[PDB]
Amino acid sequence: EDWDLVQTLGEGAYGEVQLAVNRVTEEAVAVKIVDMKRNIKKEICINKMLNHENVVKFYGHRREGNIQYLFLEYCSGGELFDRIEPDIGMPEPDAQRFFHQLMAGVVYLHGIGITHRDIKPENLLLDERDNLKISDFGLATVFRYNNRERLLNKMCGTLPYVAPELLKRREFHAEPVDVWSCGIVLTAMLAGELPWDQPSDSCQEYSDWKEKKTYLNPWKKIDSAPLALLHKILVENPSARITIPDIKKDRWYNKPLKK
Ligand SMILES: Nc1ncnc2n[nH]cc12
Repeated sequence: EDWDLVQTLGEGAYGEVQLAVNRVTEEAVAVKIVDMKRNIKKEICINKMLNHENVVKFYGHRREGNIQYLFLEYCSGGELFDRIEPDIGMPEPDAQRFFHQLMAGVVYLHGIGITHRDIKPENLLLDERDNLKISDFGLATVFRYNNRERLLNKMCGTLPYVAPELLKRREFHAEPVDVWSCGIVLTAMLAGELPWDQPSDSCQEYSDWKEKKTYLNPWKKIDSAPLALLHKILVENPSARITIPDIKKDRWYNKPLKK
């Protein structure tokens, strides 16, 4: 019934997220704190559509004044971001497990017609068993409803992760952006650096990639199998881009790596 607020979790633009601990049951939860006067509805009513074990569980919302209280899953292992050591990344079996559950979640969401629009290691939280959870549907929206897709036109996300067509086109399909950002997480995961600042013609590193100069700083660190899969994801024409069911068929993905 009453929730002690133990320590901060992430001081976001919205306000802050805090660890919260139940005085009787000792169960720990996280309370994102939206002071509307210093959008938050859609994020709430999206949260009521969600129920999966690779997505932050949503509990309820105390409506005190304008200080909206978002009662969400505690992820005690924090951010996939803090398990990528710079310029090296992590062990290739650890990458695969995390990319498996990224795919479990994106499939699950895409299944119900919602797109996250901001997949990046900062938005993948890990529980006590390092089990990955997709977090913060603040920029997430409906793109399929009554089994009719709606095209996106609003630009958003985080540049280095964002898909090329979110910058050259006026309308674009929600799922291939999501296919593109998860591959930038694959690449972070395996190299420990991001390939380019933004997927642009004006950007040297993305020009190289499209020219297939794969003897250059992040790709050289990536094994031929996962790099074969990244050549399929980070395709510039989102119509030829590998779709999630094809990702599920790929050689690397189905390779036995971890006990
Ligand atoms: N930043 C955060 N740290 C831990 N658990 C969380 N859940 N939702 C956001 C979180």
